[PDB]
Amino acid sequence: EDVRFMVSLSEYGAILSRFFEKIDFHLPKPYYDSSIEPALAKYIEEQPWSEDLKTRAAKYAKQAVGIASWYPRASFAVRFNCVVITLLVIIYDEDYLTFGDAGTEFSLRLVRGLPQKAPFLDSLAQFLQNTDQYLGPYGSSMVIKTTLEFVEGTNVENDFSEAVPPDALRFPRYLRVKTGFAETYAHAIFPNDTFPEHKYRKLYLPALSPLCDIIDFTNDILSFYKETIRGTERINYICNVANTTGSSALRCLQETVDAVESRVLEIHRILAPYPDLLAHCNDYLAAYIGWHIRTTSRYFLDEVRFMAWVNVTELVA
Amino acid sequence: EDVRFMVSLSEYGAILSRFFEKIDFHLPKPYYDSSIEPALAKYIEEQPWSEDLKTRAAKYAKQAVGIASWYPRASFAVRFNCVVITLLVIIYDEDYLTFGDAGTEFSLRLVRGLPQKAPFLDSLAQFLQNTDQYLGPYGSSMVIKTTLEFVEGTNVENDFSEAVPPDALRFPRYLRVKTGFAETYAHAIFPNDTFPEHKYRKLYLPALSPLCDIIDFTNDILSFYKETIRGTERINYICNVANTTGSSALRCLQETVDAVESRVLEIHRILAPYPDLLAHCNDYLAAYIGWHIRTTSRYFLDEVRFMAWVNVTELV
Amino acid sequence: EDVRFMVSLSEYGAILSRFFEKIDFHLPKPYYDSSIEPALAKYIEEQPWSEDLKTRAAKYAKQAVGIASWYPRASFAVRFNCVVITLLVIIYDEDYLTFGDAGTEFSLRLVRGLPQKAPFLDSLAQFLQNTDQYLGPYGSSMVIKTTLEFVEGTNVENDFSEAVPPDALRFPRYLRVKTGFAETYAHAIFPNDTFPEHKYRKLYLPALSPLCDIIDFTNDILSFYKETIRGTERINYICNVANTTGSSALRCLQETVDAVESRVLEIHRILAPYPDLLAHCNDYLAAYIGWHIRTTSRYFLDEVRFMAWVNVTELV
Amino acid sequence: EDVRFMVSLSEYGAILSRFFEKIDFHLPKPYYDSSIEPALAKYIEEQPWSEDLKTRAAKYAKQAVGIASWYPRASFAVRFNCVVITLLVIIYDEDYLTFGDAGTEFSLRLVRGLPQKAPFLDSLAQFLQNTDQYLGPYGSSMVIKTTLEFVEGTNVENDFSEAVPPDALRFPRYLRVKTGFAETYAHAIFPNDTFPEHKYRKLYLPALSPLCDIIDFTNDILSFYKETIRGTERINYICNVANTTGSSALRCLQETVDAVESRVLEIHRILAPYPDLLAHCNDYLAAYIGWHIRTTSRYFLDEVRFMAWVNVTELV
Ligand SMILES: [Mg+2]
Ligand SMILES: [Mg+2]
Ligand SMILES: [Mg+2]
Ligand SMILES: [Mg+2]
Ligand SMILES: [Mg+2]
Ligand SMILES: [Mg+2]
Ligand SMILES: [Mg+2]
Ligand SMILES: [Mg+2]
Ligand SMILES: [Mg+2]
Ligand SMILES: [Mg+2]
Ligand SMILES: [Mg+2]
Ligand SMILES: [Mg+2]
Repeated sequence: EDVRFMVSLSEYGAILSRFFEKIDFHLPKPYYDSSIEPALAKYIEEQPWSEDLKTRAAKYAKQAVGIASWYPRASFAVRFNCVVITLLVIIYDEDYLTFGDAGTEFSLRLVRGLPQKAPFLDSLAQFLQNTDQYLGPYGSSMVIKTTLEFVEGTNVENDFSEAVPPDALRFPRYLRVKTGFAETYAHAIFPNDTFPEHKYRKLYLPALSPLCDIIDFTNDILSFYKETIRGTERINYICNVANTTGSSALRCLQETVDAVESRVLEIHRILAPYPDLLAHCNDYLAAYIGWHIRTTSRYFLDEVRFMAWVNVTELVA
Repeated sequence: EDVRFMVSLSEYGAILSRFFEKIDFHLPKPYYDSSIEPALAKYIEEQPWSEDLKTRAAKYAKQAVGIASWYPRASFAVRFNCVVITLLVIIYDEDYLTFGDAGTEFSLRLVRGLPQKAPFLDSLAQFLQNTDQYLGPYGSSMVIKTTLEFVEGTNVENDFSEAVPPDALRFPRYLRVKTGFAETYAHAIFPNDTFPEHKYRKLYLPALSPLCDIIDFTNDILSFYKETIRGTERINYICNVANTTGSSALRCLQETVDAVESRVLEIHRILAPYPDLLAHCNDYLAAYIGWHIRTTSRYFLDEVRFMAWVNVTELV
Repeated sequence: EDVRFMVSLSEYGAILSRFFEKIDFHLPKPYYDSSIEPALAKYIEEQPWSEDLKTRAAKYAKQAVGIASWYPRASFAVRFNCVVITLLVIIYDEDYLTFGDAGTEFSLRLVRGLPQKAPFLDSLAQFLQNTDQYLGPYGSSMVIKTTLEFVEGTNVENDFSEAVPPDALRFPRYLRVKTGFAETYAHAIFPNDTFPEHKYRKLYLPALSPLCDIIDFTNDILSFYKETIRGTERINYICNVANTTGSSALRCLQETVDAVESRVLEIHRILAPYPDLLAHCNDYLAAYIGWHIRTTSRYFLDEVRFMAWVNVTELV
Repeated sequence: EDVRFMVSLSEYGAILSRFFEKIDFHLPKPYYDSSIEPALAKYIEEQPWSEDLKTRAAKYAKQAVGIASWYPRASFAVRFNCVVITLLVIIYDEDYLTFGDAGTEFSLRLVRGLPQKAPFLDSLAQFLQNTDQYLGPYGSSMVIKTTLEFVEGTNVENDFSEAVPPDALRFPRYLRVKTGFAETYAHAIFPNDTFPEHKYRKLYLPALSPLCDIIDFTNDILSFYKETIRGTERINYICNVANTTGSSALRCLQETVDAVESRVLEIHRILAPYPDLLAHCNDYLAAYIGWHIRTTSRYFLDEVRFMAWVNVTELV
């Protein structure tokens, strides 16, 4: 424990409270697709995984099925593929160690057309090979490269413990880009069936970078509780920025909240003349925040109890 | 044309002079390896390409051979593979139009273990498969992802021609990350044989983002002449930053000079306690600037007059 | 009451016997899927419906789950989607009254993208939006149009009491087309996964009209006991044909039986060269008859005494 | 060409002669409202369509303006809305290929609230969402479902060419129901402002079935020349009935003529006690036949010049 890291429940809750109204977050209404859960169950059934891998897989799939809420106006292919790749990613940012060295040569075996060192890796590679079901060419390439980046980032995510982060460096953002896997979902925000890349890609591409900034910086705002205060992840993006800039993690959370603010501002600017484009990501962002809050089984935001400052729905002298 | 986009030869030379003196650029002594050029000629013969693709390949190989200079202290594997991927990437950034719809389905075809839509893409993918010859797993993966990004970025480079950059956006850096291909050479800076990822990856990785910034931004400083003043590229990083921030192109050029300045400062900061790594990338950056100056064929820096540093040993 | 309309249990049982012997109806074996019932239970659980509609939905779900047997060769998506739309349609054909007037402005709110005046209609519209899970584009269009027809027909089903159906007209078939909802189940016999429209639309489309005639007429035949003999529905297709053609109800029943006979024959003719398509609707029709019989909850066929046939009877 | 399909001009003229005298058709007096054509021109100006989609729109609107004659005693809302939907329907029935695959996902996008794949499709969706200007709830639902049927029918219509209407089947009527789009005009025969559904629907709904029969079959009779004799369409309803029953198209024309005869007689029967409705649909039928004759730019019914006997005129 070091004082330049820890943030109290009251302070973290206050940062969340300001962050929500800074972007005017209203919790979106519940979303229930009856097809997603049995479809993903059938998917897990079809895979040639070992036991304790499917047993854990169902446990993680209960979380994964909520990703379909992120794309309410998208076709079934978009939502189900997003849920499937969400399940595959959750199996990694949780259980990447149960495969050992298998992930280190995923990039080599993927380009060489060879079966992977682990079965789950072959499942992931086959999803990368079928990305064209719901995406365009550029989107498929980005999903492949973002999966490569995510696998290698999670492999080397923990290598910088003992405050390896030297000091003056831009490296926390580089590491967070590698570990984020944000671009995969950023491209599914504008699916190729609703918005074909042919016309709409030049419209939504200038907004993609702030979209991925928003995506990455929110598993760093909303999961900062689950991994740093409640856990021990001292290598997450907030802790890296703190270890390199000297600032406390509390200050870094305020910085990141204001960052998501500014990114949202410029997102509204870019997609303003294209109301349906903007509406798609406006649905996506609220569903993202919602799924982060509701999934207490992974992010534990319910345990954050602090003081209130009752507004009494009034302000009288 | 528009006067807002034009930077005179005087101005561009002044920017090059102050850029070189800000980072203390001594023009390095020339690098010669007798093995690189015949090896690359052998490679082009070995490639089952069409004619006029083997011929322009020789024309580009003249430019591509010199990149072994960027990695002096590295094995023949590092320098030769760098030269090979350079010939491939030069061919693409010049003549990606010649392949039609071949490049757009490269990515998926690569992950499915399929033959490519064009033979040149097959050669590129085969380079991606033998990056382990001189790199570790992390480096190989980064090369693969940066190659995918470069192919798609060059394909979608000129889509934004019709003053598409809306206005308030981080997009220019996002596009330059794709078109820049920087991470490949950045990983080649610290080879797996000399500094294996087993002990040195945690040492050099926190310096890759500034190194990629330096690499991306220098072909935007030194190649700004070949593509914007002499040429017509209005969709490069400088033009996009100017098109989105409203600033003049000259302003953004001096901004990027200061950017590479600060990145070099933090590179020296990061790699101070490991002198061998710092020397490796210092060699790389000096040779990179040198290669841009020498290659008047591609960058035309003989037509602009500018200053470097000298220490009363030009007589050597 | 009226003597022209009453059909004795002897008469109705005899008509059922001859109807099943005309089309060679073996009583099908039971179909069990463990997944369908709790899945529909969870579906009802997550609905934003009220109580006394969730409880009524639970009561109807026992009847609704049987529709999965109509598609025994189909994937789970087809079967369960059919079960859910069946649950909604069963809710409506009985308790359409309990939603006031929300059905009258259902179509406008659906096309306008407005949330419905009732939440049950919201669930129904969401099913209309996710028809793509198991159907092509033509099938989805047909399901939407058929749902609109069914809702408006059920809302105007009983507007023609007091023997409104005037004298001489083709109206009964038109109204039974509206209230039949048959096209939704017809397009589910050949789903998009097993027989994509891509190749099979031109093969099974000329067979939908007789299939929908069978579906429409067999509720009228096998529920005529539950709605007219044991009940009071005097505006169903049989009673309308009676009130308009002057023939007795007992006449119209066997007219309809001969009609389904002639439809089944031409269904066999059209689908002869495609044994896969043929077997699918063979299974559908057998299970449809079986569900009508076994659902004594709503059709009460256990009270009449009629005859199928079998030869190897013991089985299991 | 095949002998089973071609009708000689004398034969077709005789068929049309007997058809006209069977239904007692006196060509109605010319109709004109100065408001309509400039209003539709303003509407086409309002549309966000491309050029040559607006250049063709002016050409088709000249055909489409005459539809206001079909509803003389109706308000301007009914007449102008029918004219607008007629213009959209003509545009799609002629140039559905020009929109690519936009129509195939018209229904889903319509119920998901998403914008259409073509601007014209969004214009059509707006008409569907505002059908309540001149109709009741049932009429709006019928128009929406009939438009979905029309779009998918026009898509899949020619998919049954090359003689694949198998052999034994009810399919030609099933396809002509979808391609006909007849219900949209049939409901406008009894508009909601003059005859609200609040009272009159139980009076006129039994007459809708033969009215749609009349619309489909009358167009099939009067357009048979322009599409099968003069043109090339071998997938219209007449050719389909011929290809399934084995009859000649010459035969099927007379079959359909007598069918229209019967439907007209039963229409006169249904609306006998309600003369207000009977006069309205009489107006519609006269105007519909007349408009088929007048619009020689589309149906070319002036070109049927054929020998005929000469009678004598009495009352001397
Ligand atoms: Mg983690
Ligand atoms: Mg991670
Ligand atoms: Mg995290
Ligand atoms: Mg270039
Ligand atoms: Mg480039
Ligand atoms: Mg350049
Ligand atoms: Mg009923
Ligand atoms: Mg009903
Ligand atoms: Mg019934
Ligand atoms: Mg047509
Ligand atoms: Mg036509
Ligand atoms: Mg016609």
